[PDB]
Amino acid sequence: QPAHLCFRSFVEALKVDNDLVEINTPIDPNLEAAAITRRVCETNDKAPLFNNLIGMKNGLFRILGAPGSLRKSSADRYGRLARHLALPPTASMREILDKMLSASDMPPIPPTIVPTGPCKENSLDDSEFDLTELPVPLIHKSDGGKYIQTYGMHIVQSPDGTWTNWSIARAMVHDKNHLTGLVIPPQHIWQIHQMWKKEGRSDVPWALAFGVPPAAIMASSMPIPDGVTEAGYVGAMTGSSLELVKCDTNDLYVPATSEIVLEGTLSISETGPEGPFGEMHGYIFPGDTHLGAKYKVNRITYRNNAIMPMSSCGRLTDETHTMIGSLAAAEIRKLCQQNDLPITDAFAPFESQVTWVALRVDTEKLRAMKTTSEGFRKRVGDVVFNHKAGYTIHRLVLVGDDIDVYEGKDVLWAFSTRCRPGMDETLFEDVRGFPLIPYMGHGNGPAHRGGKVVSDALMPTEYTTGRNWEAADFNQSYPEDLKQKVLDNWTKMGFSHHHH
Amino acid sequence: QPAHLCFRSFVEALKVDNDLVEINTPIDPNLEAAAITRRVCETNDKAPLFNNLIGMKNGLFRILGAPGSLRKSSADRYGRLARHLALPPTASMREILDKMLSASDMPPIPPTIVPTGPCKENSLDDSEFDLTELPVPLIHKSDGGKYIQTYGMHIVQSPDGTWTNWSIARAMVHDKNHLTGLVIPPQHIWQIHQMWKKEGRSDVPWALAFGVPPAAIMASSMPIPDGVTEAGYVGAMTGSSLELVKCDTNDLYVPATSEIVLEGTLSISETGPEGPFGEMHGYIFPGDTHLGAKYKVNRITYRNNAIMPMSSCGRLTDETHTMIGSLAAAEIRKLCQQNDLPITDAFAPFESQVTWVALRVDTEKLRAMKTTSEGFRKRVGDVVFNHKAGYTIHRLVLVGDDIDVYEGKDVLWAFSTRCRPGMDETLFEDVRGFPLIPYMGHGNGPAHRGGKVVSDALMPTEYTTGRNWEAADFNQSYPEDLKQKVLDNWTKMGFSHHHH
Ligand SMILES: Cc1cc2c3c(c1C)C(C)(C)CC=[N+]3c1c([nH]c(=O)[nH]c1=O)N2C[C@H](O)[C@H](O)[C@H](O)COP(=O)(O)O
Ligand SMILES: Cc1cc2c3c(c1C)C(C)(C)CC=[N+]3c1c([nH]c(=O)[nH]c1=O)N2C[C@H](O)[C@H](O)[C@H](O)COP(=O)(O)O
Ligand SMILES: O=C(O)/C(F)=C/c1ccccc1
Ligand SMILES: O=C(O)/C(F)=C/c1ccccc1
Ligand SMILES: [K+]
Ligand SMILES: [K+]
Ligand SMILES: [K+]
Ligand SMILES: [K+]
Ligand SMILES: [Mn+2]
Ligand SMILES: [Mn+2]
Repeated sequence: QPAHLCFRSFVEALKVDNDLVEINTPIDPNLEAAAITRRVCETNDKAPLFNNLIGMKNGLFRILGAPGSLRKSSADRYGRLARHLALPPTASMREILDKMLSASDMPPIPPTIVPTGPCKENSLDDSEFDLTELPVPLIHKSDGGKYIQTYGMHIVQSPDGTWTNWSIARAMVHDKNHLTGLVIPPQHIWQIHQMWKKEGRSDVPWALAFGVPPAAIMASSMPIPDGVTEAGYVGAMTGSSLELVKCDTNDLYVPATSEIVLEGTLSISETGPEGPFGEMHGYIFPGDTHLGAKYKVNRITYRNNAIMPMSSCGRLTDETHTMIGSLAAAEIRKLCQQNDLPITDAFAPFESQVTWVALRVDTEKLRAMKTTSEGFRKRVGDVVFNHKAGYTIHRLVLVGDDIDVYEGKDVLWAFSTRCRPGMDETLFEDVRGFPLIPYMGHGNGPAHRGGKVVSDALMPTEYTTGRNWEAADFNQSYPEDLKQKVLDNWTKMGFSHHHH
Repeated sequence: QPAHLCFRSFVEALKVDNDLVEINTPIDPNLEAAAITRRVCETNDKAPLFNNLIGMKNGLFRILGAPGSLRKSSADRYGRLARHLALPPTASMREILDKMLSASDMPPIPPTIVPTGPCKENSLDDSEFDLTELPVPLIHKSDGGKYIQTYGMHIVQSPDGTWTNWSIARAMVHDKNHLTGLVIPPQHIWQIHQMWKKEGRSDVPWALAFGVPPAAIMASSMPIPDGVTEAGYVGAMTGSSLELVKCDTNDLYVPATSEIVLEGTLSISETGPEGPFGEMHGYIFPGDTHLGAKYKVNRITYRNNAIMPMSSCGRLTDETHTMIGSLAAAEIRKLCQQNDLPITDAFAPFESQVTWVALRVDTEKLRAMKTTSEGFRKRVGDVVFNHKAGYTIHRLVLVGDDIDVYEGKDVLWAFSTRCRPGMDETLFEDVRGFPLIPYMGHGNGPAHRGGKVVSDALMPTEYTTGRNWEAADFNQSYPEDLKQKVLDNWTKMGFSHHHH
């Protein structure tokens, strides 16, 4: 099976890429696996595969850390993401995001049901497993539980059967047969949970599949539209129908090659302690436990020599940055274009802790609009901050065509030099806020409302007659022939490789 | 003479440090010298010494580019600045700024007058020189003149004789015997010019000395207080009285080892076209010429084989960042402390294009103040933005004790995650603004007023009971013994030098 369609093949691909370190000596899931992975993520090192996890039994489980994190070299910086999607390992972020958006104006390719797959190689009924006995990691020293679920896909379906959602949401072990996790608005797992609660008749049928097809975990992390079944979007994106197998205890369908599957129910009535957790913005607030959603696990199925992927998330750079931020930015780009806004590109700078999105404007189109900063900022902010794709993002930075939004240094330059504080900004207090940002949920104002801004880093003539400056840089401040002379004589004179 | 006391010795020091490239083949001052220097500054390469400048004659002049720019290695990143001050080349920014502040609670050490020095080796009277015939550089292709003055020190004295100011302000060749340049409020050259204009009797006696003692050019770039003679501050800082020689045509005194000295007058009445110039924020606005101050040159004296220092300023990183920003931040730190504010450290992040200053707060002291964000931001902003040391700075970011303000990544993390847009900020519209920032002088509002902000990145409990989080990072999320184990086993497991 190809790497983008099968997690076990993905792991092979990382090895072949010389992007994997296999650790075959015993490693403790209590902090050690996650500490190694954290260091990987902070240094852009090779992904760790923990083949000898203390507490591994019944063949459950090995751990792969840092599945979607960055590589050290510039040339293949996003290679691990490219391997989720069948792209060359040198693919740019623009190419990765374009691939993730490609299915948005394609017919879905619905999944294909097959009778069995690797995920059925082993099973444990409700008399045979205990979640508290598995080698579930403690990821950060102050976490309120062992977070089994950091890179699996929750599967829930609307009561009417017409929408099956795949998404990542954290979850931790509660007891032998339950998890607790975050199920919050406006996320699709929450939206579907609310449909079942209003019906009021039963708990939500649920499955959680770990080690799914890489292209599927990417869509799981992207805010594709309400009512759109991720499986068909992934089928369109990859050009192939995904192969799914029915759960044993319910009628949901999971990827045939899933490493590990939990089957059970998400309660419409019960809750339990959840958190705290060391989160995407870089913090944990020890002791901040709150009631979360409660999942009951009835069955486990798994591959021989099952591998659990893990995100050791926090400060830069991990899956919460590379995937949450970039994939939200991609959806925002599309949203803007569909609302007739002249946006060419979007990206969530890592320097902003993925709380900003920079929007590159086609300023020729802007000029034809014959508008102003105040009007245009309001328009952009209303479109984005009133939509679910904008949920995680608190600052939008508008930039002109000279800025490469995928380069944080250039975004920070433009923000700092082209957007006058206050005057060139519009604050939004009556929009949904992201409570996980510390200044929201642990800040001075309402956790769930406001705190958003549109920062206009377009200069005045960009709305009227065109750019009226040149950069004071090597590229723009010197003629072509001179630049080339300097470059050609560089090492000859005494001054100091792409791949590396 | 020591390197910090003599520019010619400084150049030797750079050579000895393997931080200099001598270019002995012909180089054009029309753009080529500056293009090479620009590339140096964008790549943190060795400083270029142009020993064979096209148009060099009467022994005027060689060029040293990038005198105060960064070195590539982390260990000696600020080494060129350390060489201005007799510090080890590994000195930290905190140590450099502490050295520059050290004279602020010392008695001045006034200069010593000597009868002659190297700067008198050669002279040209007003029948013998033509500024338009010298190898003055065109620094950026769109500049409105040849900017002779990018790293010399203007010397003017109050009419009463009691304050002699040394400062850097740009100037370009106007004609054979005049320059034009920026003389703007609240700068000391402007303040002294205004004193002479109110007296109304004569033009201001002036000298411009290039290739001055490095410790003197650093003080020249720092906003030490009104009425304080830089020469005595530099004497206190270095522990030695500076040796000065009288000008030939006026009674001002210049450093004995200055490379090149211009003597003449700054007009109290005349102006001439000045600019545009590719400036510290990274831009030039072609064609934006405005009237500037006009200097008349009566005499030139110079060393044998004179060397003119040059800043090829613009996008990161050059003297306008390393010196303007850092030295303003140092003075702001002191100002805050003198106003009883609990500030330990200050720095202007390069990522902000040195338009921000991050202020590290002693949060124990803050807690004892029993104050709030709104009150404290207003206090800090009133102190800083009402003072000349705050002139260039448009955003202040308050951070707690866990943040190293000298590390831009950590400042950006704290800003993005701890300061709620709008609510945690205070805008200042009734303060002096810095017109050179593009969003000011080429923006949507008044060029000279407002556009400033205090951004509070202190979290709520930092004002009350203390920090209530831990970072989700390797350092803070794992116990000591574990961290050390991981580090000790790092390369053994398969994962990847200080000086480099
Ligand atoms: C990549 C990724 C996405 C996480 C995520 C993580 C990762 C690794 C974790 C597990 C390490 C930490 C927590 N995360 C949550 C999360 N969304 C959410 O609602 N709760 C979560 O607890 N997300 C983001 C969520 O996957 C995206 O917002 C999707 O758009 C949700 O899909 P949906 O649009 O179908 O609702
Ligand atoms: C290091 C440095 C400082 C420049 C400077 C440059 C450099 C290299 C240039 C020459 C490349 C570009 C322009 N600069 C000007 C400038 N200040 C000013 O008033 N006009 C200028 O044109 N400054 C900043 C000025 O030196 C500091 O604000 C001082 O505090 C001024 O001294 P004062 O406090 O005695 O007035
Ligand atoms: O648990 C977290 O660190 C996390 F990022 C949650 C989240 C992300 C995006 C949307 C919603 C919740
Ligand atoms: O010419 C310039 O690029 C410049 F930075 C001028 C300046 C700097 C600080 C204070 C005043 C003017
Ligand atoms: K999704
Ligand atoms: K603007
Ligand atoms: K000065
Ligand atoms: K705050
Ligand atoms: Mn969805
Ligand atoms: Mn001064």
